[PDB]
Amino acid sequence: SRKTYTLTDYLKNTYRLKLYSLRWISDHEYLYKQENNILVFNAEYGNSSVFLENSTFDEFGHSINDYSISPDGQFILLEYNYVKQWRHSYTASYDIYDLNKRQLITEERIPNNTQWVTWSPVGHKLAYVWNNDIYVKIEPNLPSYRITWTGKEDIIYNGITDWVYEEEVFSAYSALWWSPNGTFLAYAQFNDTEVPLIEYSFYSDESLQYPKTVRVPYPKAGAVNPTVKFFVVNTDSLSSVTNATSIQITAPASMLIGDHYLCDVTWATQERISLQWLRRIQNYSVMDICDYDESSGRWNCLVARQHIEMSTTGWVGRFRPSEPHFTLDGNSFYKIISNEEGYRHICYFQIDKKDCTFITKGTWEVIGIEALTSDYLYYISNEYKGMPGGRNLYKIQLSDYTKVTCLSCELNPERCQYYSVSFSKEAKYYQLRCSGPGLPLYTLHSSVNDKGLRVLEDNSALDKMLQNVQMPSKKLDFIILNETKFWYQMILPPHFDKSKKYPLLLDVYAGPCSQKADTVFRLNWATYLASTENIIVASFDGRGSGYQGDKIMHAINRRLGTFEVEDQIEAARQFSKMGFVDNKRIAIWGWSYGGYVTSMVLGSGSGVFKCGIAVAPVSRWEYYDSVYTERYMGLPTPEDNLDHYRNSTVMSRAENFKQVEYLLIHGTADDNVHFQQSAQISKALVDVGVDFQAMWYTDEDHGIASSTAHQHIYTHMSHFIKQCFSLP
Amino acid sequence: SRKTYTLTDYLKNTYRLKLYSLRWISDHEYLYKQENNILVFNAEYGNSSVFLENSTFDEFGHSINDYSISPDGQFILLEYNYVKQWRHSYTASYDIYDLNKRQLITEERIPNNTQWVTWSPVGHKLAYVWNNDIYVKIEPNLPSYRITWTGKEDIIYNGITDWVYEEEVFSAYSALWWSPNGTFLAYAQFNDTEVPLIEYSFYSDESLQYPKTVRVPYPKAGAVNPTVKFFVVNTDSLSSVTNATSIQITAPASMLIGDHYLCDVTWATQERISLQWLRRIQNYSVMDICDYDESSGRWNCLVARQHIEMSTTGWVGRFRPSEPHFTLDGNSFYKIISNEEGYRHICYFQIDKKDCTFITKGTWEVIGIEALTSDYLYYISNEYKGMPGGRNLYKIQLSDYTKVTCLSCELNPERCQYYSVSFSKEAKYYQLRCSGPGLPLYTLHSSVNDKGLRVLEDNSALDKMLQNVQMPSKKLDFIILNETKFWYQMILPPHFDKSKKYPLLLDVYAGPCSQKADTVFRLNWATYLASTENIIVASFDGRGSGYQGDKIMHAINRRLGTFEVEDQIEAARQFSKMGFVDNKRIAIWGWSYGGYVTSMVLGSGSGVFKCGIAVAPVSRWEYYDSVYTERYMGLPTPEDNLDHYRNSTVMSRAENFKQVEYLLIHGTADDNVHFQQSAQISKALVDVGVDFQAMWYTDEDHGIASSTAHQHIYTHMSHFIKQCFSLP
Ligand SMILES: COCCN1Cc2nc(C)c(CN)c(-c3ccc(Cl)cc3Cl)c2C1=O
Ligand SMILES: COCCN1Cc2nc(C)c(CN)c(-c3ccc(Cl)cc3Cl)c2C1=O
Repeated sequence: SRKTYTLTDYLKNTYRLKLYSLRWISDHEYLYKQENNILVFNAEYGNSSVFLENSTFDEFGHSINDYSISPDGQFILLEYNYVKQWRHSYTASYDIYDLNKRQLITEERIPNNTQWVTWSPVGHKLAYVWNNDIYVKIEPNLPSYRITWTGKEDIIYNGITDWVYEEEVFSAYSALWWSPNGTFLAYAQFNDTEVPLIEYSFYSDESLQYPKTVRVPYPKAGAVNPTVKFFVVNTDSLSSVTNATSIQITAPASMLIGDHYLCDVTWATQERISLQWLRRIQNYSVMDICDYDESSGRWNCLVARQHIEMSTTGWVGRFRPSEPHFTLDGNSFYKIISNEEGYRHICYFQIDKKDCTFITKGTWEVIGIEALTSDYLYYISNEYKGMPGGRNLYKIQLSDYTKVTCLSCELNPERCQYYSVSFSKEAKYYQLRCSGPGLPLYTLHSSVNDKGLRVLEDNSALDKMLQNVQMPSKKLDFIILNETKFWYQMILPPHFDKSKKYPLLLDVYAGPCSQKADTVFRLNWATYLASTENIIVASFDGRGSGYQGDKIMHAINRRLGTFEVEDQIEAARQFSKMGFVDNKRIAIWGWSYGGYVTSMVLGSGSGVFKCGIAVAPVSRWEYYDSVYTERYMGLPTPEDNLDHYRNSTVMSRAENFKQVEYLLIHGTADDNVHFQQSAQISKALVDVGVDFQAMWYTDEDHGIASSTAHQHIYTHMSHFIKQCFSLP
Repeated sequence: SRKTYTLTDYLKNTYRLKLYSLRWISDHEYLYKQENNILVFNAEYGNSSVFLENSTFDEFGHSINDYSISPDGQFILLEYNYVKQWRHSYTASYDIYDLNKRQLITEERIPNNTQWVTWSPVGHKLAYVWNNDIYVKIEPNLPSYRITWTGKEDIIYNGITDWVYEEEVFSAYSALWWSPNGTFLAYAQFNDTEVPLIEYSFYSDESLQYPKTVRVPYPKAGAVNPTVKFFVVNTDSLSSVTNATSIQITAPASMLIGDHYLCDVTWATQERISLQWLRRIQNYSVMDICDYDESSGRWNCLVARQHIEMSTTGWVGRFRPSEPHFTLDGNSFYKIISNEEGYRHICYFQIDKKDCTFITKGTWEVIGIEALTSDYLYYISNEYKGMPGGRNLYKIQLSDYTKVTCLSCELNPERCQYYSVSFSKEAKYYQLRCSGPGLPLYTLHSSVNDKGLRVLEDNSALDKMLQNVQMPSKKLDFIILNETKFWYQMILPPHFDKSKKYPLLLDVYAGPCSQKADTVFRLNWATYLASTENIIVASFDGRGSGYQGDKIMHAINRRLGTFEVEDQIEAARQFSKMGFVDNKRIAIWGWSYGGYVTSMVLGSGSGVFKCGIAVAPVSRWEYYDSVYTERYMGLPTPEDNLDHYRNSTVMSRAENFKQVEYLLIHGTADDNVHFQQSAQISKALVDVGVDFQAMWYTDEDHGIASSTAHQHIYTHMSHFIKQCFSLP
């Protein structure tokens, strides 16, 4: 094949993976943008036409970042002046374009710097947040109605999340929820008045004379958390004269006695809202069912339909309590619950009755419930061949739980072992999406008899280009430590020769419920390390890893920095035994939790690792955020888990770093894992006299993703790995 | 056999230089602390007594950091609880100890957190600043009188300087000047109300959950400067029931027209103060003579008495207008002024006259005026053997200027060529302190017939130890650039063989009026590099350097980062042409201003340097302080010197760094050359894809002086240089 997958190829995207992102707009049609045209496809027949021509806005003026078409296809939202904030948040400008008239709405426009915009599920109503306040427009061209007047920057958030709720709880900036009708608008309100601020310098452009201090309400472990409230407003009865009436739904009494979180909102019907609350000690959760009382106009949460979730061995759910999927009538629902043996399976709950009925069981887990029809429930699981790192679509016959059909397994067993799915409205069709081990495959199907309709993108263009390259192969297997199987993967150098000895690089994450050993196809830094530098890149899923039951996932409860660290070390020992690993050249690196684990490993004095790299690592759990840290570590108080908070830092292992070559990297504007974390690691090493290599990235955040920084850090790390392994 | 001067020897001060720090207390006795015993000596005869036994205070309760004994031996101040701030300022607690009796005053104590304390010149009056306000104690135990009420943190400073005055104007925290008598107490007041704040994070101990933000009033070049006022209070008429009355002395008309600084305060007599003022454009300065009017109880400055200093070529003075030395009756004075040829010499000024008369002349410069008597004026200059890097003590006959006799030139011509002096009150005696080229030698002398009285410290103990180690030699010579002599020095390896070829490390500073080629003895990092790693460390003083005349010092005017940069490169070219240097291994490094020059040189594309280190470098003049930066660069405006501010940044030279190996180092708590400077450098390098090495030092300031930090950075730079020179 002559050539290899080079560093430049990775940094420059020489070999591009193609995708097929569609947007379902009904039971049978989806939108797709080919070039800069928006085409509408008919799923059954496959015909399409151009919905919006790439030239419709050539004279718009600004560069359009994104668009959003109303549910009734009458109007389209135009998103420009995009300015990113955190992982999900950002601000932008919006213009609405009438599809029937083919003209831009110019009256009662949406304000610049809008924080969030969303159409109603039906019709064409809009709800947006500006200045931390919620506004509503019944019609695109009509004046908006103000819903809240309490908005205040960095203090009161109406309709949007504060920093911690965005990152750790809702995984979104949005905090608004239209009802199926488009009648009610539910929204949460966060108050960060007593939440401490994390401050750090932002240097900006060279022209700025004085560095700017960024301040963000951020609750570190054990600090004051933000408080939350929930409201519901009737959108049909809005008046231009009187102020909107927001009905508040209060949290259960079992929640009010202390700090808690609103962790899930789900409309069950036009008049029933489901709410899940979580105590600050995340081992107790409550699901509330609230019904609208047409006569009084209020919402009542009967303590009859209250469903409780507790956990003795750990925390609730994988990262948070699971989402409930209601059947049409709203009287019952399904949700993933850890079963009697610690394995997560689908549960059937009937509103006003006790317990639930498990409809799936076994030594494997359900990853997620994807669709729910009158006859079947569709879900993704890692059941096939007992490979926790594989994923397939299955459907259960609701009138007979024993009848489970696998919908993806046999489609192409050698190329596709990791699917994800996207169903149309009412699930009449579904786009299957395979991520590996072979090249990504996108296909369309009809639900009726699960007939494959057509291929959407098979990545033939990439396949041909790679045939020209000496690509590395992937090995997915397991080792038995005690009586348990622990999975691992190895990116192996082309023309792999087990008689030879290769240097090994342990690529680490290892956080709670993580999975680094899977069947996914990836073109990344490790591909370059194996293809051009002949390095073996390995990952190992030890205790604490997810999707293999609680026995494995909860072994790390209240003890972060122990078993996951010991297991990475034991894995490298194991790999050494295999005659194809030069034990004098074993490195290790990781980003974020992987950075923390990597440092913890390097500082263990195990003698197994020559060098390692840690990027933006956590160094002391009291520095990281409350929702994430408290979930696994409890509170940093004497009565609780303060001792392990104190015995699990990277700083106390400083002396042992004199036995390795360490490279510590971190962005100065990191709002997630504060530069402080590395500032303290470096200081501990200086005080003990250990030499080490460092690199800061000015104004880069946790991702260090800007194109220049991205290219730079990977070039820097590559040089570091080559010199350590003596690879000119 | 003999060992080499190792890195560890440097880091651990294995070979300590001995000192002899005395404090003249009268015309014939001086205090000297030996083994924590404070002793009094008689200069003429050498006999001594024990003034304070190291045993006293053995039970004080706090570790005494320092002490200060009243002018008339009646009381002694105990400084404890010392906490450092900037270069000169600090905060400490104080206790007074009554010598006559044997007790500490237990009441009316100096408050904790005092910012400054000072005995009057005679007797035992005290003036101290607390919470930015001035206080006065007539008697150590009597209650203190408050002199000001306008003190406010970071805004109004009475009695103490603000950040930029401490650093760039007075080289002290104190802004208090007692009268020779002890009658008046003059003081300056600073208002920093509109001065912008520089902000940076202080991580502190590992136990601080949230990083602290440090905020300091710091005027960057062109920003708003603090304003200043001058006051004089009669300390002999303080009332317990009446707020003291401060008479203000207004600055000259020519200063009030715009921004200006108070740069010098000097009492001439019991009733005559001398104040020097300087315009923000440091091209013009005014000296005011203010006489007290006992009949009006007010101070007046006759305009006709003002003395003006203008500079056409550069700025006024070396760093600031020179200090005036008043004759006893206060009607005349001497001061160093740049002469018509460009060389600084002594000028005699009679107060109700206009110009002045030069007392010395020649192609050399007077460094400082040390003592003045009715018959003689003693000064330090670099005239001996025409070596700008030498310093000797001379005395001129006031009744005949042609009779100038050198007082140190021949004491030990082989060992001592760099002297500094310290005269007793009335110049009866003087201690000579030689700094090199041989080991430091401390001698005492009598002024009468300039007779050497006795050796005080000759460092014989240190001489013994060095006999057992291969010490490097130092060469101080010169080269010829365009018809001019420019001095340089080389720290040559032991057993230097001019036939072999050694790698050379250029040690640069090169700031305006700097001098790196001198005759002083030093045991530093360079001693280790030449002795152990056999590397020649060279230093070169080019255009812009001092003590050689204005034609050389002012060449750099309004053009920093131009000629001084070019000349470091040219010095290397020439050195590279000496048969004893390997032109493949030429490195360069510098701290602070030397960091800026090192970066500008490494980015010039000269191809002369293989690598370089820049510690806490400035990278853009608009980022440093106003007083210092505007002194050489003018203001950063379109009408002035904006273009060259923009044309002299390290950032604009990024691309060229791909030709060399760069190591950028900076402390995060640097309040002098902000981390920002170095942060903008790295961002530029990344933005253009250049690889380099970096290292930040948590909570270290400009000196990166903490024991551990100091050891770590020199260890880190030694590895970097050895690897670059292919040294084992
Ligand atoms: C495959 O590797 C995972 C990469 N990601 C994605 C992600 N998402 C979230 C919301 C979190 C929670 N802060 C983490 C996260 C988990 C732990 C720490 Cl200390 C820091 C972070 Cl940012 C990670 C993370 O790393
Ligand atoms: C042998 O080397 C000299 C070391 N020193 C001593 C010193 N003192 C002062 C008052 C200044 C002016 N801030 C500088 C100074 C001069 C220029 C810059 Cl950019 C920064 C500084 Cl702090 C230096 C300096 O470096």
